[PDB]
Amino acid sequence: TFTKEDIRKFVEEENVRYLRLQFTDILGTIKNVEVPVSQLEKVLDNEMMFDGSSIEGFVRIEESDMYLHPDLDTWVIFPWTAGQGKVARLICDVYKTDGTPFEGDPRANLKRVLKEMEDLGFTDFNLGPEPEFFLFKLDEKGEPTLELNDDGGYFDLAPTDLGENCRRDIVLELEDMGFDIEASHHEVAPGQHEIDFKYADAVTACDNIQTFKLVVKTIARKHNLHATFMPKPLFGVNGSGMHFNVSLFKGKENAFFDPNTEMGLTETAYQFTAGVLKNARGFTAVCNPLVNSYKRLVPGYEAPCYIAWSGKNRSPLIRVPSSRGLSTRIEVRSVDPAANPYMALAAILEAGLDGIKNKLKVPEPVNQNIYEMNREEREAVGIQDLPSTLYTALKAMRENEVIKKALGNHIYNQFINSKSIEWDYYRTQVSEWERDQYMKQY
Amino acid sequence: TFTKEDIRKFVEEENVRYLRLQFTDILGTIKNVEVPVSQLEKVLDNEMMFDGSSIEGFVRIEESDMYLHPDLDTWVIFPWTAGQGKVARLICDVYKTDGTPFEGDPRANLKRVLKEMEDLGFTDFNLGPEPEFFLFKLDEKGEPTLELNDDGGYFDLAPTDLGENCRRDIVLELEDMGFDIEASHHEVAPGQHEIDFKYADAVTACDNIQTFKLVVKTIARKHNLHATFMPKPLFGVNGSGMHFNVSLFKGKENAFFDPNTEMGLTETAYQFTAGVLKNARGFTAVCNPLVNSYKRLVPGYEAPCYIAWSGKNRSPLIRVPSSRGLSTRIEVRSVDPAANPYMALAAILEAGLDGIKNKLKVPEPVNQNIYEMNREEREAVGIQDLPSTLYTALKAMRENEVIKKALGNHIYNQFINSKSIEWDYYRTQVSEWERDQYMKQY
Amino acid sequence: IARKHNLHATFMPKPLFGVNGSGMHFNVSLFKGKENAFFDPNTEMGLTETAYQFTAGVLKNARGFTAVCNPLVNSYKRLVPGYEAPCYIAWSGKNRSPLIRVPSSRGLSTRIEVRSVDPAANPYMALAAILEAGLDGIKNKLKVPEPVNQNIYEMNREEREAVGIQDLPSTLYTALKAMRENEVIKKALGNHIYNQFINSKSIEWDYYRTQVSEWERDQYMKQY
Ligand SMILES: Nc1ncnc2c1ncn2[C@@H]1O[C@H](COP(=O)(O)OP(=O)(O)O)[C@@H](O)[C@H]1O
Ligand SMILES: Nc1ncnc2c1ncn2[C@@H]1O[C@H](COP(=O)(O)OP(=O)(O)O)[C@@H](O)[C@H]1O
Ligand SMILES: C[S@](=O)(CC[C@H](N)C(=O)O)=NP(=O)(O)O
Ligand SMILES: C[S@](=O)(CC[C@H](N)C(=O)O)=NP(=O)(O)O
Ligand SMILES: C[S@](=O)(CC[C@H](N)C(=O)O)=NP(=O)(O)O
Ligand SMILES: [Mg+2]
Ligand SMILES: [Mg+2]
Ligand SMILES: [Mg+2]
Ligand SMILES: [Mg+2]
Ligand SMILES: [Mg+2]
Ligand SMILES: [Mg+2]
Ligand SMILES: [Mg+2]
Ligand SMILES: [Mg+2]
Ligand SMILES: [Mg+2]
Repeated sequence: TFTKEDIRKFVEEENVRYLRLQFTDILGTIKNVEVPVSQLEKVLDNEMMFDGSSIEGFVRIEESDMYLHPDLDTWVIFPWTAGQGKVARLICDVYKTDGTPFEGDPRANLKRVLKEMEDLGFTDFNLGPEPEFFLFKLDEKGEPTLELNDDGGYFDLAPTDLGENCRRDIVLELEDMGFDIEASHHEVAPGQHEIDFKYADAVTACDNIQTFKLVVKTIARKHNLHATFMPKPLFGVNGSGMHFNVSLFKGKENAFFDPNTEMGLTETAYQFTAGVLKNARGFTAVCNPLVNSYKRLVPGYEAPCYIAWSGKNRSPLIRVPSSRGLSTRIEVRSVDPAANPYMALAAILEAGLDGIKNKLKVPEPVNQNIYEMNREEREAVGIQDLPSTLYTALKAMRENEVIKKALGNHIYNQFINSKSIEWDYYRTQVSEWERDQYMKQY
Repeated sequence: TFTKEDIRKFVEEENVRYLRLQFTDILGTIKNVEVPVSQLEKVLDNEMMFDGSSIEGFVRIEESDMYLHPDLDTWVIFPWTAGQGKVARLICDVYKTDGTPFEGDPRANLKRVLKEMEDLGFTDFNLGPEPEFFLFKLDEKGEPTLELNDDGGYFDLAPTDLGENCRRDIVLELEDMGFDIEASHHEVAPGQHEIDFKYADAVTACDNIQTFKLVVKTIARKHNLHATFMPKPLFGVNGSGMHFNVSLFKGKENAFFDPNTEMGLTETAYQFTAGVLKNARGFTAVCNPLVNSYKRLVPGYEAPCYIAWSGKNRSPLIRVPSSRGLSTRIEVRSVDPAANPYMALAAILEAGLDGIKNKLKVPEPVNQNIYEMNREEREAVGIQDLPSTLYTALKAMRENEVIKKALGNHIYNQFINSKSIEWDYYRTQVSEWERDQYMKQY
Repeated sequence: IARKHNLHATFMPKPLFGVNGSGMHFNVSLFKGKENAFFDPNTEMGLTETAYQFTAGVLKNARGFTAVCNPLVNSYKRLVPGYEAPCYIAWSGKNRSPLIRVPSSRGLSTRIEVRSVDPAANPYMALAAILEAGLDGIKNKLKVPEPVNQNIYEMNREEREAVGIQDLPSTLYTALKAMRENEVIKKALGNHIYNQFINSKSIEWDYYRTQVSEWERDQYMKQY
C-alpha cells in the first residue's frame, strides 16, 4: 500500500505533469478525466467530482454530483508519454455526496465480496485472465473494416501471421507498465490474438484487464488496425473468450492444491467447482452480456456450451489445466471479453463460496468431447445447458439468488433493466439473414 | 363438381394446348409441371408422376416415386396466355404408389379435417383471406432492391401511391380467372398493398390464396417490381399479415350469426372463438412460420401480440368486424402471408372444433388498445402472450395436442424438424446489428 | 490548435439535433475580499442568505437576460428538454435539469452555476446581465422560491404550473420581447448596447423567419 506523500514524491521524481483518474461504468468501459499536476491535492484530498447522470448504470439527473476517491496502490506512468506531456494514472472508486461508497460502482462491489471471503479464511482471490481479441484493418479515413489482418491460425508464424510486431509493441508497453507478461501468440481464428500475463489479486487482476484492453486498442490503432473484444464477430470461426483462471490462497498457500492426491486437488477446490456449476445459469448474463455473446456459445469452437467440468479438456464449461502446484487452478471458460471484469469476478467468487459455505458435493467429470454427445445422451448423465440467448440468460438471472447477492440491488437492478432494452431493440430489427433468406422465396 | 368429359370438352372448345398441374409442398410454395394437351388422359387417368425426394417435407430418396391425381373442380385458363401457347391449370393432390393419398400433402390433409367438421353438422368452412404484400423496385439486371415503389400510406391516391396500375392489372387478370374481387387499395406501410376477394370453401379459399400470390408476383414483375409476402421486411413500418376471416355454414346458414341478439353472434361461434384462443400458442408456428414472422408480432402495428378477442378492434388477436348477417365472421389476425394456407386453416379449424366439441366458455372481450396495457395490468385480467420467437413457437407446438391432430404425424413431424434447422442456422449468424452496435464499443 | 490538428472547433449551441448541445455554464460567486460571501459555515445547507437573495435575483429576471445569454436562433434548439440544458426557471442543488444548479462543493467553492448561458454569448454582456439580476435580488432582498428537487423535465405542464415554474423563452423573438419588458437588463447593458443588440438580433430573426428549411421541403413538398 502506497502513501499520499508516496505519490507526492513520485510526481516530483519523474516530473509527471498530467494525471488521469480512471473508473469503470456498468458495461466495463473505462471512463476517465485528465487533470494537470497542479491539481494533485484536490485529487488526493478526494475533492475530485463528476456527473453520474451521464454514466450508464449509475444515477439520476437530480442525484448527479459524484466524487472520485483515488486508490493510490494503482499508480503507474505511461511508457510512451514523456517530456512536456508525461502522463500518470490512478484508478478510483466512486463515492456519493454522503462520503459513503456508491452502491452501484462495480469495483467497490468486488472489494465488498472479497471481505465476505477473507471472513472465510482466505488471504487472496487470485485471477489470471485470458482476454482474446481480433485485429481488423482500418481504411483510408481511419474506420474499421471487416478485413482481418491475417488469415493465420493457432501458433502461426509470419508472414502467415502479421500481428507479430503489434503484439510485440503491445508487450513492451505492457512490460514497461508493470505487467509480468507470460506469452504472446496467434490464436485459432483468422486475425485472432492472445497475450497472457501472470495472476494477481482479485481487484488488481480486473484493474489489469481494463488496462490491458486500453493498451491493445491504442497500440492496435497506431499499427493501423482496429482491435475488437467482441465475443463472436464472425460466424464460422472461433470467437474469443476471456478465460478466468481462478484460485484461493491462504497466504502463499495454494488452497486448491493437495500435494499427495494423484489428481492434486484439495476438495475446498472441489466444493468451489460445485458452486460455480450450481449457479452457472445464474451468472451467465454478466459473463456473457451481449446478444453477440450467445453466437459464440454454440458447439464446436472450444467455447463452453453445457455446464460440466473436466481436466485437460477444452470442450467443457470448466477446465482444470494439467498444471498443479502453486499454479493449480480452475479455468472458467464461459466468460467472454465483453464482460465487466469486476462484476464477472464477484459472480464467480460468490458462486464458489456458496459452494464451500454450503459444503457442496462436486459432480463427476466428463472426460470426453461434449460436442460429440447426443442431446439425450448428455441429458442421461444430467448435464444442464447454458442459456442459449441473452433473454434466457436474463430470466435465469432473476431466478438465481446467489447472483443478486454478488451484485447487490443497484447493480443487479440496473443490469437486468438495461440489458433488457438491448434485447428489446435487438428483437425488433430485421437481419440481412431474413431478408436474404425470405424476401425472394416468399 | 366437373366430369372427365367436362374437361375433355373444355380443351377442344378453347384449344388449350398446354396443361399445368399444380400442388403445394410443406412451406406453401406452388410446385408444378407443364404437359402438352397431347398428354391429357395420362393426366386424367392419374398416371402423372414426379419425384418426392426433391420436394421439401415429402419423402426419402428410396421412396421417391409419387403420383399426381388432378382435382377437376379446379380448372381455369390463364387470361394472358393465348393462341399457339394457351395454358390451363389443374390443382392436384399427391398419391403414393399405393393408390392411397400421401399423409404428407398439406391439401389432402385439409380435406381430412373438413370431414371431421361435416361430421359435426356443418356444410362448409368458409374462409376469406387478406394477403397483404410489399412492392419493391427492380434494378437494371432484374433483381430486387430495398427501394419501395412508393412512400404512400393507407388508402392513398396517385401520385402519392404508384402501385395503382399494377394492382389494376392484377385485378383484371384475377377477375378474368374467376375471382370475385372485393376491393383494392394501398395499406398502411410504404409500398404496401391489399387486394381482398370474396370468401369460398375451405379448400378453394386456399387454392385461391396460392393462385393469388402466383398472380401478384407475375404481374408485379411485368411492371418492373418485386412483390414479397415477407411478414416484416422492414423494421419500424407495418408488416403485412394474412387475416383469416372464418365462418361455419349450415348450407346458406351463417351459423355464427344470431339474428336477434344485439351483438348478433350465436354461441357456437362463441365456442369456436374459445378453442382458437385455447390453442393459439399451439398453432402460431404454422401461421407464423419464419423467424421474420416474429419481428412483426411486436406491439404497435395492428398485428396480434397477446391472445384476446374484441369487436371493432385491430389491437387484439381476434377481431369481430362490425359486419353481421350472412357476413358475420371472426377475423384471425395472427396468420401472416408466409404461412401455408392449407395447414394454417386445418390448425385454426380443429382448434375451433375442439372448442365446440368441448363446449368451451368464451373469455371476456378486451375493448381497449391492448398495446397501451401495462404488462402487469394485462397479466391481471390473465391474457396470455403469443410466442415471441420461432423457437418458443416450436416448443409451444410440441406441447399442444390439438395441433398434432390437425396436421398428423408426417406433417407435424416434418415441420418441427425442418423449422428447427432454420432456427439453428439463424441462431448462429452474426447480424449487422451486433457488429454495428458492438464491434467499435467493445 | 484544432485547425493545426486538421480539425474544426465550434462553440455553436447545438450544431446537431438529437445529441447534447454545448453550453457555457457560468459558475459565479460573490466575495468580500478573500472570503466567499456565498458560504455560511455554520448552517447545514452551506449557503448564506446573500447567496439566496442573489439567486432569487437571477431567477426573477431570467426571462429578461435570456436573449443575451442565448443570442443565436440556434441557441433555442439547445433549450429543448432532455439534454442537461435548462428550459424551466428553477434551482436545485445536486441536480442538472434546472436553470440554476448549486454544486455539492462548499467552502471557498460555494457558487451558483447558471446553466442557461451558451458559449455563443458575449461573456462581458452575459456576466453584466447576471450580475445585475443578482444585484437586484440583493438590494431588494427578495426571498428565493423553494428548490425543485426532481428531474424537472418529467414534470407535466399541470405539475409545473402548480408549483409556479415559468418556462424560459422558447424562441429568439420571444426572448427579445421578454428582454424589452425586463427593465433590469436595460440598466445592465446601457442604452447603446441594449439598442444595438435588439436591432442586430431582430433582423437576424427576420432573415430566419423567412427562410425555407429543407425540413419543410422534406415534409410538405411531396405531401401537399
Ligand atoms: N494458481 C493460479 N491462480 C490463478 N491463475 C493462475 C494460477 N496459475 C496460473 N494462473 C493463470 O493462468 C493463466 C494461463 O493462461 P494460459 O497460459 O493461456 O492457459 P491455457 O493456454 O492452458 O488456457 C495466466 O494468466 C495465469 O495468471
Ligand atoms: N361470413 C364470412 N365468412 C368468411 N369470410 C367472410 C365472411 N364475410 C366476409 N368475409 C371475408 O372477409 C374479407 C373482408 O376483408 P376486408 O374487407 O379486408 O376486411 P377489413 O378490412 O375490415 O379487415 C373478405 O375476404 C371476405 O371473403
Ligand atoms: C485454443 S483456446 O483454448 C480457444 C478459446 C475459445 N475461442 C473461447 O471462446 O474461449 N483457448 P486458450 O488456449 O487461450 O486457453
Ligand atoms: C389496417 S390493417 O387493419 C393492418 C394489417 C397489419 N399490417 C397486419 O400485420 O395484420 N389490416 P386490414 O384493414 O387489412 O384488416
Ligand atoms: C453533463 S453536463 O453537465 C452537460 C451540459 C450541456 N453541455 C449543456 O449545457 O447543454 N455539463 P458539466 O458536467 O460539464 O457541467
Ligand atoms: Mg443515464
Ligand atoms: Mg516508450
Ligand atoms: Mg492461452
Ligand atoms: Mg484458456
Ligand atoms: Mg428432400
Ligand atoms: Mg388477356
Ligand atoms: Mg382489408
Ligand atoms: Mg383484416
Ligand atoms: Mg457544469
